[PDB]
Amino acid sequence: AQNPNCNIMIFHPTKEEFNDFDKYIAYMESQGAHRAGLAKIIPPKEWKARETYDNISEILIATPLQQVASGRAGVFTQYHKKKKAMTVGEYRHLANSKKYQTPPHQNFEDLERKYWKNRIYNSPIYGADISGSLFDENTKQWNLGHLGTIQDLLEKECGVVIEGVNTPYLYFGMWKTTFAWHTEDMDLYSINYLHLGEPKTWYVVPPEHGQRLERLARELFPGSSRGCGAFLRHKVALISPTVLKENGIPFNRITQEAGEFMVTFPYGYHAGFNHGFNCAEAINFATPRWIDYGKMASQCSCGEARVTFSMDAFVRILQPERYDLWKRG
Ligand SMILES: [NH3+]NC(=O)[C@H](NC(=O)CCCCc1ccccc1)c1nn[nH]n1
Ligand SMILES: [Cl-]
Ligand code: NI
Ligand SMILES: [Zn+2]
Repeated sequence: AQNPNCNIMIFHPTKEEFNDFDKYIAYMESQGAHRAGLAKIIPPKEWKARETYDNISEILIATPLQQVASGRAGVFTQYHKKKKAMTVGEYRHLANSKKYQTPPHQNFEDLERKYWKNRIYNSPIYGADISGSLFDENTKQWNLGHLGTIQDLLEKECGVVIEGVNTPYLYFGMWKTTFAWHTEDMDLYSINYLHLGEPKTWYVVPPEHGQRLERLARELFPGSSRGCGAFLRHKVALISPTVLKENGIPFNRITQEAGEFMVTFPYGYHAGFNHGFNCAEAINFATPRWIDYGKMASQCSCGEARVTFSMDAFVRILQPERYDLWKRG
């Protein structure tokens, strides 16, 4: 069996290997990459997403989110407080201001220590799930605005057309901005390109051990757990690597830098934080291997779910028994 220890694997495709997205995802899985839940892909030197990032300051962040934490340093939740709209130029200035700028640090490890020591005592501002793309039209390889849609994948695999579209999202980050433990909607894959700026550190649990994380989360957030059988779908809960290790949860970590892709795999729980001002782009996608995960994916019905885009048709076709009551929610 490939990658039995579920290590995060890093791939360096040639320009020839970078032409067929589906084929390369399949290749990575043939080497066991999905067992980790997360893989890094470094594009060939000949490739670029766009020519320059000099003209992005006028993008609007319509609803910046101030991430206020409650709890303890290693076990906390965050609430996303809506702020006034601002441009990316204004956001970048704010991220670099004395209140929000990255502190001095020796290396990624030192910054990671500072993050988990001090995160809860600050409330950074985050731009999330902004429909849009920064890939040049003329970028033909791994352009997250030109992948095959999930609706087309479901039709190809299962035979029925469904409504819906599948478009990419932009994310604007600063130091300590945080993404809570989650899998993707309907346990889809995701792919994330870091366009510009400072790194993003990721934590991931192997899909085969995902239920171990869920059990710990129920123990650590018992009120939330009584309110919803799938409360990690709310995307507000954080657990530190130290607490995961204390509780024997298998996980791995890796830092993504500008110009690098990360792929998350079906039912791979992940969480992480940004090191400083950056801009990323991401989209969910599917493969034939996703179908059985979509059939089994947990759903939140309590009204608290954070869902990036409409999964109704996926639930309707893949989970007909659930459809009705999931829809009541
Ligand atoms: N799949 N997505 C990810 O892995 C990361 N983004 C998120 O999870 C979005 C977190 C927003 C959650 C939220 C917002 C408002 C109210 C409640 C919860 C990401 N961040 N940067 N790149 N990816
Ligand atoms: Cl700090
Ligand atoms: Ni994600
Ligand atoms: Zn819920």
